[PDB]
Amino acid sequence: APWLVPSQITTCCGYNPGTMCPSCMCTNTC
Ligand SMILES: *[C@H]1O[C@H](CO[C@H]2O[C@H](CO)[C@@H](O[C@@H]3O[C@@H](CO)[C@@H](O)[C@@H](O)[C@@H]3O)[C@H](O)[C@H]2NC(C)=O)[C@H](O)[C@H](O[C@@H]2O[C@H](CO)[C@H](O)[C@H](O)[C@H]2O[C@@H]2O[C@@H](CO)[C@@H](O)[C@@H](O)[C@@H]2O)[C@H]1NC(C)=O
Repeated sequence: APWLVPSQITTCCGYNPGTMCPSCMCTNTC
């Protein structure tokens, strides 16, 4: 089943593609 993946968008730390999060909130690296 073909999934429509997002574009060059970031996920919120690996969550849904509609949610975005910076690295500082994901791996605390900032
Ligand atoms: C963005 O791209 C998503 C899939 O992208 C992958 O493939 C493309 C090209 O094959 C890669 O590069 C993308 O395209 C190039 C040139 O066209 C550049 O613009 C890059 O910046 C761009 O990222 C891309 O990197 C690949 N991704 C990965 C992870 O490898 C989708 O096609 C996305 O489309 C949206 O998807 C969501 C759910 O995933 C919904 O289905 C949206 O409805 C859908 O787009 C909607 O329609 C669009 C055109 O009709 C547009 O109006 C959009 O705003 C709507 O939300 C796609 N999104 C956009 C904005 O292009």
